Amino acid sequence: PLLERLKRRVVEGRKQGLEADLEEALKAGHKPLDLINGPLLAGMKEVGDLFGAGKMQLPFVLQAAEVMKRAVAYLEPHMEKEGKGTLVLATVKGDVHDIGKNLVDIILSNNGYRVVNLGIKVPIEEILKAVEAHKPHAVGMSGLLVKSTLVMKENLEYMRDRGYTLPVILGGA
Amino acid sequence: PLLERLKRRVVEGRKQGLEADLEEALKAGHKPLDLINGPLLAGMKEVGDLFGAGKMQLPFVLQAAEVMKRAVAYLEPHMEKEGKGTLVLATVKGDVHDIGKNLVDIILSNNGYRVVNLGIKVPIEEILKAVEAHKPHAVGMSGLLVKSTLVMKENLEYMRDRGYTLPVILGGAALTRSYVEELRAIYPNVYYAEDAFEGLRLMEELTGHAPPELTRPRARPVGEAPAVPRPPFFGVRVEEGLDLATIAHYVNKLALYRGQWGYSRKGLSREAWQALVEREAEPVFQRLLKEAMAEGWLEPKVLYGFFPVAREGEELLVFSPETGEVLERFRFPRQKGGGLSLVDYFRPRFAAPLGDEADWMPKEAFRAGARDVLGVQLVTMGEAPSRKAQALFASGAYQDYLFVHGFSVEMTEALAEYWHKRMRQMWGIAHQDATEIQKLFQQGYQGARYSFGYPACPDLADQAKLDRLMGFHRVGVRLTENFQLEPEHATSALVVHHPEARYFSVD
Amino acid sequence: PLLERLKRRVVEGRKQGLEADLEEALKAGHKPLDLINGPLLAGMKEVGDLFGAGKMQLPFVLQAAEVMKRAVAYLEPHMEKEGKGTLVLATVKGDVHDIGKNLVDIILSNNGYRVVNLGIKVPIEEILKAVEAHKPHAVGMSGLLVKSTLVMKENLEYMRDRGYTLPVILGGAALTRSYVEELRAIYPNVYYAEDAFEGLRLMEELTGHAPPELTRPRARPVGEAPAVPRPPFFGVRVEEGLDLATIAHYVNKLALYRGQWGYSRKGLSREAWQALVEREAEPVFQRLLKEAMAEGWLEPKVLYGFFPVAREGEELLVFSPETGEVLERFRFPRQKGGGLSLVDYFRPRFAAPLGDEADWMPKEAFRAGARDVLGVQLVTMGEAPSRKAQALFASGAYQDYLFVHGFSVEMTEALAEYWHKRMRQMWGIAHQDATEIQKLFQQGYQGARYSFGYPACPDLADQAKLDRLMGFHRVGVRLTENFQLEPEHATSALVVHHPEARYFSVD
Amino acid sequence: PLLERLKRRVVEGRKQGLEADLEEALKAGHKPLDLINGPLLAGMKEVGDLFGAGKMQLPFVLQAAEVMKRAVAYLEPHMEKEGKGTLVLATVKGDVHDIGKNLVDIILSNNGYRVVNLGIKVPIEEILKAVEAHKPHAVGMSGLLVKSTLVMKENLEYMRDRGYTLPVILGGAALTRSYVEELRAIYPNVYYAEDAFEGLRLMEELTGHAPPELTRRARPVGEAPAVPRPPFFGVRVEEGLDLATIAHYVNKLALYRGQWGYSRKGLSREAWQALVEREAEPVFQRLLKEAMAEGWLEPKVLYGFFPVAREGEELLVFSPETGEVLERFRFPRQKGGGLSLVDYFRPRFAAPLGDEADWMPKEAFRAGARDVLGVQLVTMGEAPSRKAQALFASGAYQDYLFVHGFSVEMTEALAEYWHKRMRQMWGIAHQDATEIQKLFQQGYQGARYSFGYPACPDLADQAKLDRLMGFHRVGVRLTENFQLEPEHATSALVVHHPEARYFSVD
Ligand code: B12
Ligand code: B12
Ligand code: B12
Repeated sequence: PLLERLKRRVVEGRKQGLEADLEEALKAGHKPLDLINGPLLAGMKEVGDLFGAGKMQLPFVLQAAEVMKRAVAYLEPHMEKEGKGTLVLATVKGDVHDIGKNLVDIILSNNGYRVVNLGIKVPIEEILKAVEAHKPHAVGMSGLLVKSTLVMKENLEYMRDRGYTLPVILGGA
Repeated sequence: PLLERLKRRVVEGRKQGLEADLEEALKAGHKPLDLINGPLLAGMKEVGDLFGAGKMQLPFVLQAAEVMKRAVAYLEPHMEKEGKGTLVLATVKGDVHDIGKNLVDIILSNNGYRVVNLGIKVPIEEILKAVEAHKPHAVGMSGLLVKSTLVMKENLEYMRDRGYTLPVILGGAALTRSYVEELRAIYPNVYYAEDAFEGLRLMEELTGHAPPELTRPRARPVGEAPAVPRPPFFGVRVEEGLDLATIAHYVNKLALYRGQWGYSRKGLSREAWQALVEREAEPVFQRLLKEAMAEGWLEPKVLYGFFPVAREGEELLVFSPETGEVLERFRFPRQKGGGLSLVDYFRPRFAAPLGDEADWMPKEAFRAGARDVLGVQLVTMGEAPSRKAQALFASGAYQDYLFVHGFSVEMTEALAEYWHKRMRQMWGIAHQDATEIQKLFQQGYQGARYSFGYPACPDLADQAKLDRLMGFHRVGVRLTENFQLEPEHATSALVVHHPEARYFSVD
Repeated sequence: PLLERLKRRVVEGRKQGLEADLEEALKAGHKPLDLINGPLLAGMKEVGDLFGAGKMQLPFVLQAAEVMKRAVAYLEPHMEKEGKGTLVLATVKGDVHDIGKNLVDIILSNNGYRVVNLGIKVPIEEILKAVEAHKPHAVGMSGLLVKSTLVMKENLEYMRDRGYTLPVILGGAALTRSYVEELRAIYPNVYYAEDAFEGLRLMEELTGHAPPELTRPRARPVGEAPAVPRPPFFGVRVEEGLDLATIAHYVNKLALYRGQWGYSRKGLSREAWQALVEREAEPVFQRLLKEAMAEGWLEPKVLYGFFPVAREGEELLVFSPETGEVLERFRFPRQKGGGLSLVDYFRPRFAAPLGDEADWMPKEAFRAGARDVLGVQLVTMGEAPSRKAQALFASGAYQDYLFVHGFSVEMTEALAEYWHKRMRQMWGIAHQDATEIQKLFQQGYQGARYSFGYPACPDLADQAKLDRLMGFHRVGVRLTENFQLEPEHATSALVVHHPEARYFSVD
Repeated sequence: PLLERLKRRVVEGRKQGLEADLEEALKAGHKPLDLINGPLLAGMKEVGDLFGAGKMQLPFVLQAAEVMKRAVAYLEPHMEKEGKGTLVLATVKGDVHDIGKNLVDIILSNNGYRVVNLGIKVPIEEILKAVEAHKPHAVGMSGLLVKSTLVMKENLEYMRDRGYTLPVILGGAALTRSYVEELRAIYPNVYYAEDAFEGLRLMEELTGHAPPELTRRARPVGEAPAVPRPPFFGVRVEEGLDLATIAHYVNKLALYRGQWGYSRKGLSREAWQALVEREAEPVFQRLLKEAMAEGWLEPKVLYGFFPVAREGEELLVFSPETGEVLERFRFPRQKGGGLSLVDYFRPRFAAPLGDEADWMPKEAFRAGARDVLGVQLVTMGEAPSRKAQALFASGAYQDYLFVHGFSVEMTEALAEYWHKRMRQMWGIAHQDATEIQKLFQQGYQGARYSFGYPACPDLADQAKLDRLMGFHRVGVRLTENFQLEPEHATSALVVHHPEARYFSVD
């Protein structure tokens, strides 16, 4: 069917002829939010399984995310929308390095979570203002250097002192 | 490397960025004929393997040939010319049909053989003058109709009488394998070719690039009809000024996509076929209608009418509406052991009238004994599509050459079908027509149309009798000496009202 | 393990190190019969599956059988035996041809059936004595020519008259499937075998090791010739002392590699075939030439000549050069509905001479009315290659048996071809010969040679008329009761000068 | 084709009909070097992949190398010749052990590298003379014992002091990965090799044919029942030993799995039993028939008993004749005052348990000796070492493997057999095992402690044992790293105490 074909276009990373197949499938009788959480997300889920096992390489994972991002862009006019949960994601104060943080943003966003990317050199005052506004499931913090981890610690001390109990996912080189 | 990329460009059919990649390969130190007989020809051989196995469809084969033809055109200034061998290729005397011949030309030329295309209506005098000049490995001859095969025979008799022993590759719609084997009597070195790729294999074997393989009643008895239906008039009138959009609704989309364009339906689902039609087949059909309407390269005409007729034994007489005298007589063939004939759908001469037909049957004809009414139509799409197609083939758009041909042909058939509907309405026998367009192709209507040449009425020289009645000049149609219609995109038919009339084979 | 290694040795055909691996397996505690009916026969059955599917070629099948035969020879002193079933196998009375029969023997024996090979020229008296002694599951009979099938019929009539009901597997070159089905009239339990592997499957079903399946308008008229060419002499002379190197240039390498040795070409490229020839086919051909020259197991002889002839109606008369009296007449068959015959290539009796042939035609013959010249050749390679092959088969070199047979056969054909060239030169009709050796096999020369038995002149009893003219003893050749040439590697031909003469089929 | 057939002959290990197939390929057109660098080396690399994945066992790997070695020998007359690179390979100064080094030689040589095998007891002066001559890609050094690793360190100190920087691949039984990483201090370009195939991968990376990867706790011991009395005091020879009787004590798993590399695990018990019957057992049966008839095992034993005592942490050994203390052994104790070997010995001047004063040597007992220690040295002579070097030289690499491991496990079997015999003599064989299989589980009274093992690990105490026993008397010699020469020889201290079993200080 066309359901298996939309899953295929994610896993292979085939953009050219996608907008034709999306326009066709609504007519087959599935809604915009339907196809997103169905074959496409399994295709993405499948690409996650493949990369986990070392059978797909990282340039094709991001080629899959390009297809998913382009699918959601085509289906956004039809929708008047509310993902699986939110991550407020920032690089720490005194750090300019944004490849790891932005890689998280790509994977989470194209797996149906909401990512509020706050950029670089973000102090904890700004991060917790975002947590109040959005009310996410977790906070993310990216560093580079070991002095960036020391800022992350001061930020956890700040967060407990204010009385946040929300999960803090830390990552960094 | 870039060697594998030039092979890839042929097999995928990618023209955009070709002339960059050719220019890069020459500076990298590769000679013109090096690339030509190297990766490019390897690409065109792979496409032949794929088409042989049914993994590439014919529109992409001709898309590959476009790339190869465009490569050779770019490398011709650098080269100072001389292929693998030569075919002198012609359509026979009294024949105008050039799609098969030109399909051979495309495949052989882009597989590195030389093709000397001599055109249409080519006599054997002209063909053998070319054989003297070029000294080819083989001579090729394309027909259409069975009278074109009888010319091919006379040509082999001519060629043996002159003392040619060179291989003669024959191909054609009407030409069969069985018949070419019986022609080995006259000229032993004669080979049949079912398609262009059979023609390529023959040319491979004949030039030594292959191992020799190819080279070595109890039925329903006649019923009286309900009534003699009354025509709008008697005699024959012209009709131009027909909407191409109305005719396009009668196109047999499978006969066009599978039959003519070679888009394979077999091997995949009906949702998989439906998706191919939406993506590939339908938008090409939609583009060529917009074009043919705006550019004016289909010119639909119709010549049509009705006549007082009768059966007298095995002959169908045709009476003049004005004089009542017998104009033509058709002796149609009957099936084995009594069996069915077309004359069996017509009332006998001086038959006691079924209804009130003496009220309206032409006075003179009815006194002469005419008791039934026969419909006749010629349709045509003009010389224009033939011209448009020769333009594309000449410029080297071989894909579009294919598409535009088949479109024109199936649009011509669609007009015969549309006008049949219209011939029923006029006659007043369109009470029982199909609700869908799809069920008109299975004869979902009263009576039927019998074109001359088909088994029921197969003598093509009866088309001269039909022109004497109708006047084919009146829509720019001409008969050749092999009784083909000129232009090629035209089809005559006898329109029968009798409800029991359906198609049958004498052979 | 070593069990898988003994299976491997059969399928790959590795005899070097076999007797070590057999000795190791028995001391490991494996009995002789355990090995025979086990790891080995599994190997030989896999090779049968592979050959059935076209993944192993016939020179490696017989290389497998060499290993199996050598294994059983090593294990026979230890054993005191007893196969799966017995075939009594013979070549028929009045036939000397033993490659097919011996190929059956090799395949069946190395697949665990017992074969009682009775040799050549075996009458049914002798065959049925063997059936009484051994009490086999089936009788086998091999022929060559169509007169050998007529003996097989008389043998089935003999066998039913005696009251044998045992299955009779018939095979042969001339024997067809259609004919063996008509023989089920006489003897219902008769089966055709296209190859040895069909013979194995029959023997499987008949011994219960298999699911029963097998067991249940146009012509060209011939014109007068340009002139009557003059022969070097009239009558027949011998020629010995022919270079085998010169003859080897006329060998049809495909007919040898594909046709005889069973090296498959099809399904691979022409560069892939060319590489196989270089590695496998060509060095074997090169070895057997060096051998046949040094060891002297081809003895090329030729008996050849020319005669004053005429057509008188449908009979080709042959006049004596010395007396002028009619020696033989040949009534040759004509194609259906008065088509072509061989007599049509010969001038009529008392025909007014084309040129100045009365200057040189034998005085007596020409007064008697002879007006044309017929050439005749017999070639032979002697009893020697038949002897050499029987040696190899007996010693168990089944691969070399295959190679040496086909070599001898295709070298015999090459001599007929070489000598035809030489027969043209002598006659003075070699102006128009081929530039390549490859185009002599396409009849690239004036006239043609018609061997008796082929469709044009198929009566094999006319070979006795040819021996009365030529004297076949003069190159050690004899006719049997079924009109076969002894030795088997010999071929007669009628050599025609007329330029319009090419090959045709009455059937 | 014949190209795929020459590859097949390597991977299956089929030498019979090889020289026919080589002669056919070259007269067909192929060049010797072309065949060397192609189908043959492709074969040997596939066998390396298989062994890497655990699908081909070590006796067939060396059967593949036999074919490759025999191919190159046949094509050497045709060639007028330069491997992929060179390893200069030696066993260290004061070491005679050459099975590991020669196993490296076989694998590397038959994978198209050049190996300059310098033999045994090779000093660094000699090794670096070879490095100057040949200019190799790497230097290899094989040891056995931990004293051989200490020489390897001094060699790296020598090599850096001279200013060599080229890679040093170290391997050895006693050598560990952890130690070679600490040696990168002295000589940074030093790599450990667990097996020959690790040695091949290093040589691949170092010659550029691979991506840089590798290259970047008590119980109390109580008093004994009694002091058992020995047949005599002092040390005697025994040479009249049946090889058939010793063969009953061979640890067939240690031989088949441990030495020959026939893997058991991942198959059934009936599948292993069938492999033993077909492959392992008839080789064991062949080499016994050979070793008996050809005489290439010469079993000797030096054995005896001594008056001893504990004096604190020292085990004194008294003279049977003079009573004076000849040797003292300070054995190590487990962490935080756990077990020592001295704890199996009665204290000096201990009040006798039974009537040992009746028979203990008068002088020794007055000097205070109160317990009896047994001692044995076994050996199979220089003969098996010679037989193995013959096979390796001839190129029978499979038989080289088999004959080595046989000799080694037959040497251990003799230590075990003679232990049984040492119990009987002593009169402590009431409680022996009914099967031979349960003697490997220590199914007997007391235990034997070989020097070098954790309990008693100072190998320089083997010189104290030679001063007592006289190793020359069975043709055995100590080297400067305290190795027994010949290599197929093993000393043990034979303890009577029933509570004595094996323990680790580390
Ligand atoms: C569509 C079609 C038409 C079109 C004609 C368009 C055209 N001429 O291409 C239309 C609808 C207009 C039509 C009309 C008629 N038709 Co019409 N037509 C067909 C149809 C259904 C398919 C034609 C087609 O497109 N073939 C594909 C082309 C490309 O194939 P091809 O030309 O044979 O070429 C291939 C091979 O033969 C080979 N080849 C050809 N020549 C050569 C030469 C060489 C050297 C080599 C190597 C290879 C080679 O190469 C090609 C493949 O690569 C056929 C059925 C059939 N063919 O079996 C009937 C058929 C040809 N028509 C027939 C007839 C009866 C008629 C009419 C006489 C109707 C009437 N007026 O009474 C007319 C004739 C046309 C005319 N102009 O006079 C008959 C002929 C009967 C006979 N001879 O006795 C056929 C055979 C139908 C039948 N089943 O009996 N028709
Ligand atoms: C090469 C050949 C020759 C060789 C003969 C040597 C030989 N026989 O091996 C040569 C070049 C010398 C030659 C000469 C002639 N030829 Co010639 N020749 C051929 C050819 C091309 C191939 C024969 C061949 O060797 N096949 C391979 C062998 C192994 O096949 P086989 O014998 O049939 O056996 C197979 C099966 O039948 C089966 N089988 C056979 N017997 C049995 C029995 C049992 C129980 C079982 C289970 C299976 C079995 O096993 C084999 C496969 O595994 C054939 C064409 C053909 N066969 O279609 C003509 C053919 C046999 N030739 C023929 C003739 C005319 C001639 C001559 C008479 C020419 C002349 N003198 O005028 C002579 C005959 C020779 C003679 N001594 O009299 C004719 C016979 C026609 C007829 N009888 O009327 C044939 C059929 C050609 C034709 N198409 O008409 N020929
Ligand atoms: C067999 C053996 C014996 C033999 C030793 C002599 C021999 N092999 O001929 C016998 C049965 C005689 C015995 C006795 C002894 N042994 Co012991 N024995 C072993 C045993 C059980 C197995 C070793 C083996 O089979 N090696 C076979 C060869 C092929 O392996 P290898 O030398 O390791 O080589 C491999 C790799 O290291 C690599 N490699 C080696 N060198 C190099 C170099 C390079 C450049 C490369 C790339 C690779 C490389 O290649 C090989 C694989 O391909 C070990 C246990 C162990 N290893 O865990 C103890 C062991 C060697 N024994 C040891 C000792 C104590 C002794 C004795 C001193 C006992 C005594 N007398 O008191 C004697 C000494 C023998 C003598 N001649 O001096 C100790 C050493 C302790 C120490 N150094 O402090 C060990 C480690 C036992 C232990 N677990 O503690 N034993």
